[PDB]
Amino acid sequence: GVFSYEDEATSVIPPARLFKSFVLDADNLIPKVAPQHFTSAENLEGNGGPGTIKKITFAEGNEFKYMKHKVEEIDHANFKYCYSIIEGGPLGHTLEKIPYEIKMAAAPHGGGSILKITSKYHTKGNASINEEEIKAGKEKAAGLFKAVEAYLLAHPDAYC
Repeated sequence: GVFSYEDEATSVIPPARLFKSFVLDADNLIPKVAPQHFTSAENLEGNGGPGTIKKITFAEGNEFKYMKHKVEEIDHANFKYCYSIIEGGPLGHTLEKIPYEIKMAAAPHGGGSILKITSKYHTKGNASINEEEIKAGKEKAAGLFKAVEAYLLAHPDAYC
């Protein structure tokens, strides 16, 4: 069982530069688009290319929250980046995984780019998702992706 949600940003930066930039700022997404919510991200197993698992720590509240991420695939020839949450208390109730898909995307002007952001939410075994995890899911995701957007769009120094 699967649900999905998405958003798309823009930049004066061309795709191949924004590519290589987002790759180096991927673990940096966590504090810069969800600052209060996560507490740390940590490299668990693998060398930082796709395949690599991260151990993730998230907010206090009688018991601090636990997850694991993994980088999943990266391509230049169609300019994509991918990760998923593999494990955690935030999945455990109904979800196998929440994958993410990112595109550095051709703009109608060839000198700039679009930066597309995607998330998808997949159930544990043959189960059904919570409508409460849909409603939380997309809307926490407007929280994430409008801070990806206003991070990108409100970046003042992009002429460099």
